Amino acid sequence: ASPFRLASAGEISEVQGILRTAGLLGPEKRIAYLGVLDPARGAGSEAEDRRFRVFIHDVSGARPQEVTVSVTNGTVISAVELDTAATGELPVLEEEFEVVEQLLATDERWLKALAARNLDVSKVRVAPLSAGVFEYAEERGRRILRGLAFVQDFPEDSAWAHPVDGLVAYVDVVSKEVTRVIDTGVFPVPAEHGNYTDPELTGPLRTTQKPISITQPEGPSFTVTGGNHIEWEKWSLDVGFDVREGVVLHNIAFRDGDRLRPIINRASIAEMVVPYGDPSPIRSWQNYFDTGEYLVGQYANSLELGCDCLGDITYLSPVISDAFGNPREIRNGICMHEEDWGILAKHSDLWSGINYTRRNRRMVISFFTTIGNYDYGFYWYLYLDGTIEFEAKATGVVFTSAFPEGGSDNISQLAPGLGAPFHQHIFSARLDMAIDGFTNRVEEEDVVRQTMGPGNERGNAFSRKRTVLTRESEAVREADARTGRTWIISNPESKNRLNEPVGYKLHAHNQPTLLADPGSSIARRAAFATKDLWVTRYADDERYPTGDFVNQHSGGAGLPSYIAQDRDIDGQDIVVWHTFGLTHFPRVEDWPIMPVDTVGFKLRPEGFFDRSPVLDVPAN
Amino acid sequence: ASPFRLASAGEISEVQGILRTAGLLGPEKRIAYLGVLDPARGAGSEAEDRRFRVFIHDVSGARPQEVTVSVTNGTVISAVELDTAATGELPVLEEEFEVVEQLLATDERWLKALAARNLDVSKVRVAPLSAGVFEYAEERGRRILRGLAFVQDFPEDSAWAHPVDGLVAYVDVVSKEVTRVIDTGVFPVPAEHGNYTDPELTGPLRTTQKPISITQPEGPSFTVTGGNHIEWEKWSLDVGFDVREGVVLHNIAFRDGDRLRPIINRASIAEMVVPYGDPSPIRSWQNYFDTGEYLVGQYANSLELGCDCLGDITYLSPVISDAFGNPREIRNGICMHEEDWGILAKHSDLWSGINYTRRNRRMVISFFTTIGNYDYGFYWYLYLDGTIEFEAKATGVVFTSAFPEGGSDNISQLAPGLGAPFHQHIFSARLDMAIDGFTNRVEEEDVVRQTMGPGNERGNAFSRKRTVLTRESEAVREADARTGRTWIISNPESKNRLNEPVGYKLHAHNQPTLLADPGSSIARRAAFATKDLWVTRYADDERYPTGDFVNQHSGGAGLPSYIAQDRDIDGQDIVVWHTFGLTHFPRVEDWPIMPVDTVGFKLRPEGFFDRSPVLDVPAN
Ligand SMILES: O=CCc1ccccc1
Ligand SMILES: O=CCc1ccccc1
Ligand SMILES: [Cu+2]
Ligand SMILES: [Cu+2]
Ligand code: NA
Ligand code: NA
Ligand code: NA
Ligand code: NA
Repeated sequence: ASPFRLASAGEISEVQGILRTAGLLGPEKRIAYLGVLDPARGAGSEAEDRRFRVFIHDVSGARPQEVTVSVTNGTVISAVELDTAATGELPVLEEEFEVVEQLLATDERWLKALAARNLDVSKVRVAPLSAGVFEYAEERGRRILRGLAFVQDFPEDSAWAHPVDGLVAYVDVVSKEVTRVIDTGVFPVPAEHGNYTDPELTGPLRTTQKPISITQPEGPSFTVTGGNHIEWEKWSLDVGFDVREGVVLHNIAFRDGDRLRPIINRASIAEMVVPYGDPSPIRSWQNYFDTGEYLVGQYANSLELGCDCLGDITYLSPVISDAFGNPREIRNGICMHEEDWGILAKHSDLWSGINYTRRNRRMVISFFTTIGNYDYGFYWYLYLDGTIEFEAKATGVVFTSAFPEGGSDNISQLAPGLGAPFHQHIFSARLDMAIDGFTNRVEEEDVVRQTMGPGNERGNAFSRKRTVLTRESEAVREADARTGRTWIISNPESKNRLNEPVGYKLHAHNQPTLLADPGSSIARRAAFATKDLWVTRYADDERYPTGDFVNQHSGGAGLPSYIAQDRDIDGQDIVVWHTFGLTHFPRVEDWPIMPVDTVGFKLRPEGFFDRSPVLDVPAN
Repeated sequence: ASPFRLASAGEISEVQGILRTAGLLGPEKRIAYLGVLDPARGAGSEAEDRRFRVFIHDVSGARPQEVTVSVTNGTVISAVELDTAATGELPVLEEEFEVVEQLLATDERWLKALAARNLDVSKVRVAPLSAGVFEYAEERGRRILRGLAFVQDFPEDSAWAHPVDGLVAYVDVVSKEVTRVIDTGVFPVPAEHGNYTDPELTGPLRTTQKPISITQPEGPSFTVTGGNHIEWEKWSLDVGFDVREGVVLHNIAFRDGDRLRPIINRASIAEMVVPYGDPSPIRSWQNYFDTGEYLVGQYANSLELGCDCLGDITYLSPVISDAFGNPREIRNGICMHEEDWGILAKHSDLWSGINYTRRNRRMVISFFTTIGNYDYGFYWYLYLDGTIEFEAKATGVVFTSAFPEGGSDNISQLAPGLGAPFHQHIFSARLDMAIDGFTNRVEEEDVVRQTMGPGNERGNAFSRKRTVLTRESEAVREADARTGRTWIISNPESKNRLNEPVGYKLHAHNQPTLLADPGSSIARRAAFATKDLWVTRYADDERYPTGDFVNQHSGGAGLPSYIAQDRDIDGQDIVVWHTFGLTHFPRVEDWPIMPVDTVGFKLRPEGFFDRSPVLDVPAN
């Protein structure tokens, strides 16, 4: 009955039938994106209308369309033809992954380049990489992918160990033409393999690890109702899944006494980008938006009990659409479980004689996605004490190149002749805030140092200052770790028992933001990534920091265009967009498969409660 | 047989007898510190000599002494009388905790102040606080404690809820004189209780938490030999315990093939300080060095199975000396266990078809200490992939004051009339480095942004730069989160298979350092805390960043004096001192007992291995 329930197979089948009957899903059509729309502001009418948004690609060259469908009423609500030179191309299709390699295999320029390197075309894999927007006028309005080649010595070989440097091709995947083949010179193909399951490389496996058994003999402490509604240790929320964003959290609230208090209306990772810092023309165009260009939700892994998720695991299996509108289940795509988290609070008092210890725990909601060489785990954590935390876990295989004789300022050496270009992994979290309701504001909090002198005669005092962000034009903020800068989201109309506004404090990791020159293509297309914090006024259609159609969009879409409206954000319905990321100079230890590295953020209550919210936790 | 073994009860008894027979431990003497000395550089002689360092206090006013004893030979090696006006007072004794309250209870000025507030002297607890060095000439060379008062309504009451503001006293604990009583005015004593086990405050305890069972049916994967030598998943180390520093890690090494490779010779938390930022004369002198002034090891908790440490736990019970030289066991003072740590590495490859997942784990070595209102957990973690991490967990009860009518810029309000002054918790980690041996150097690594132009025509390139620190005078460094600054400890004479020097990278949390004015007393006494990173040349007697005798030392001891020697540190036996800390503006949620907050640092291999060191981890 909940409007936030997961999409069902029956809903997707109905969408398929509605589109087909309306003449919008002929043989030349492909669904590039399909997702349920959230209820509009003011769902207190019980008049449920399950609407779906669809992007429809046409493989024959016709204009793509954006379509909204009501499954509740069985109708097409709107259908708009898209001018992609203007508003951007549609996301990459899974079925285009193979097309780049296949088109290149019959191109005489490509075959000539492989012949000079004595490479068998049957052994050459081509990565299907998004194109961006650069100097090539013929690409405007065309659906382009760029290809970089890797050799597989045999079908089970890791091709990433054998990059073919000095060679790149550009392909129009609709007209099926190779537009350019660029060969800047022959590099030796690195010869060592990177097969991390080969006994010759691993050596004998360890026999020293003894098992760790994690069980819950009375079952878990959380309940799941309505398919995706979670209740756990005073938390309440709905777990959504979208093919673009992946796991989405709705209606995060905390039961404080007899009151259900909202905190976050919607939380998601709304974009991520991996810009490369190698100036070689073979790779200097390389920036992929895994979320906006490739759709991370459609590549979610099926997670194995005991290997991927350990303990008493509750799975969700979300349903998505394939390219033809058929429902497809991602079996065991989302893991949910609680974890012990050490000491929560402890004190032994010298005067009262009372010894007190309590243990902490967290609820974990996670999925894992794989897009080419990279694999990411997305983890949301809820803690007993009101803390909310996000963590991204990056692993997989680093993207490789040749390592030039004589070295490089922009590439790390991993093995003889094998390089890994410098790059970043930058995420955008979109937090549609609802601290005790929708009237919220953001304050920037800095530590204040004080000079020794009158009123501070011993020079020990220090303080803090809070600056309210009142309009969108002043709500683009940078980190300052040295001044301990944080941001507080508060509700000026909801006070705690001390008559102070209730709030939550955002703690960033203060990692570097986008390093590219501000005049670069990527700085214009990923403008969100140049600043740590943005605050906008809520609007239905302002969903992604990069805009709706990221692929081959010329720039400036999304957050820079939204904030130009300069709307009032002082005690209003607001959205916080937090940029955070890893800067990766690859190390030898990252090869041939990378141990996990992590980045994230957290939010902690700041006078939201009238005292510690975990006084009623029992003594185990 | 190992020279790094824990002190035994028999060793401490022998020290007691040696001191007694030498005439150094009469009835007026108290042992303020006793600890084993590490072997000198060049222990490859097998000529073991277990030596102990002792600080001896005299309650009758005689000069204290520093004494070194050889238990192996049964002799006093050296005994030096200390001039405490020059070199500092000895650490606070546990038996002095009671003396401040007892002396004040018979002082007419103190009783007059309590009478005006209608407080029963029998209900008034006095915190025994270290004095520092300020404007009071009569304190030089005298052993002073300062007292702040708190009311206990009944024996099991939390006195921290009832601070008596506006009142402070100074006491000479040797002459047993109250030197000053300062009363700046009457503040209401906050009336609400803070009893976190009272059902009226907790409400009904939760019944919703279901058990989490963590067991190891085949036992743990680590072995303990010789009492304190650990071997775990290619790691090797010795777990030490010192009454001042607490848990100390010796001889951290990693078994890489058939080679045992050193990484860290000695790791410890060598000082910690809590400076307060309230300019009221009642508290503006308040800065306690829990390690250097109070000795955190002697207040280690006995840790309970299932509550403090959960899983298959191996305990160590270190032995320390009491004030009379009797051995005292801290039963179950150190917990050791391994923990599952999620995904280690994962990839599903689109071209090879191979799906690969491995799980991570960490070895945990921890203890918990309690000094007055504060409780801290110290955690050392070793990971499968070569990462070493330290984490401090801060909990307990915040130090309180009145909350002034009309507010404060330096105090948070926690309850009606109840304040908590702003403060920091700042730690110093001393890392006696031994990356593949003792010839090490430190490089500072910054991200380098590049301008769009020739050789970077698309404005995407970025790089890194490394600066070698060659002499101690240039080895005092600050964090720079915006440039991604890290520090690499490498061995220039030990190369990996790519002919690059092996190394480890230190990742800081980049939290603010000491906020006090640089002309303040605390800035001079805690100079280490003003900078994020110091590198010194190893020397036997350079043990603590604050010097040997921190209590009432006038300033400049420790690191500022060491680095003035300007020694060569480029490929030498070096020590890294890392400052890290929390800046605490207390929140309502911290009251009446604070949920854990954390801070720390980690070190990750940086070309130390020839490839990922966890290829031989099996598939669970
Ligand atoms: O992560 C998206 C870029 C990509 C896609 C497919 C193969 C390699 C790299
Ligand atoms: O943490 C050392 C300062 C202290 C000691 C005893 C009681 C309260 C505070
Ligand atoms: Cu990376
Ligand atoms: Cu604190
Ligand atoms: Na355009
Ligand atoms: Na909002
Ligand atoms: Na002095
Ligand atoms: Na060293």
